Amino acid sequence: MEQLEMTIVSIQTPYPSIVRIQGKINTLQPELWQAPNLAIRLIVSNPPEGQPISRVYTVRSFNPINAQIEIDFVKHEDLSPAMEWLNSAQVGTKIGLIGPRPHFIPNFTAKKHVVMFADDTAVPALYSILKQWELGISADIFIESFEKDIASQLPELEHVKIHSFHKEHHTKGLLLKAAFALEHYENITIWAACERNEARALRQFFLEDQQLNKNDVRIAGYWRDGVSSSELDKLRAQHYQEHIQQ
Ligand SMILES: Cc1cc2nc3c(=O)[nH]c(=O)nc-3n(C[C@H](O)[C@H](O)[C@H](O)COP(=O)(O)OP(=O)(O)OC[C@H]3O[C@@H](n4cnc5c(N)ncnc54)[C@H](O)[C@@H]3O)c2cc1C
Repeated sequence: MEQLEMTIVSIQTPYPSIVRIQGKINTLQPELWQAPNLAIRLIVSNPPEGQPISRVYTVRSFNPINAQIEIDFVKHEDLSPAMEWLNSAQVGTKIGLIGPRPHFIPNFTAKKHVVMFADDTAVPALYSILKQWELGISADIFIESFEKDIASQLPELEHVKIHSFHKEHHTKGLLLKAAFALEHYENITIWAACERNEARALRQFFLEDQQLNKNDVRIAGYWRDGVSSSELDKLRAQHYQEHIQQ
């Protein structure tokens, strides 16, 4: 991996709750940046007084003929670092970054049906995966979003059906309700990314309840309600140190 610098070249509001930024990056190995579902760590704050603060966002795409990546930010009413950074972020804003990180991709091997679950934070990862989709594999995709028509941005591919549910603010387990209700349960493979607690629920269902092999349930928690990314990191470090001990 590398530590680059990104400079914002474009800013869009594709949906009312999403800010789409494009930036050139000074990569010296663009071969790394072409894989699907790459994520970066943006140094959202770097005061000279104090340790730096980073946050993880998905590379929606990487254009190699101009070294431009794009990132979708889910707006959320929180005085968080990434939110404070996005409020004052103009074209030409330079921001530090570390990456890329390859992240989960569906298991196309053996030709099993793919079933995908996502909330607003994993819609960019979904777009990345769909733009390099293994033609011939079928899928059911369930999206949990605040935007009524979040699927419109994703491509139309033969045999990928994309289902979107609509959340209303300040209130449920929708993605799980979809997992409990699939047409069949045999010869399928799972990919998911959402809030930490809903993702754990999905993992528990496809493993401890439907006996799916562990490499056929690729599930991640992109964020956790009431816990900051920084706190998630300190937790992940302590689990790792405790995992290697046994
Ligand atoms: C691999 C990976 C890829 C990711 N890609 C994206 C992406 O492409 N786009 C994107 O918008 N996010 C993405 N995320 C999630 C993002 O990193 C977190 O949402 C992050 O916590 C937000 O930064 P912050 O400074 O707002 O939040 P923090 O300071 O971490 O959060 C503090 C508070 O905000 C809450 N919070 C954080 N995010 C949300 C949210 N989306 N909705 C509601 N409440 C929230 C937390 O629960 C916490 O209570 C990704 C995460 C991972 C692991």
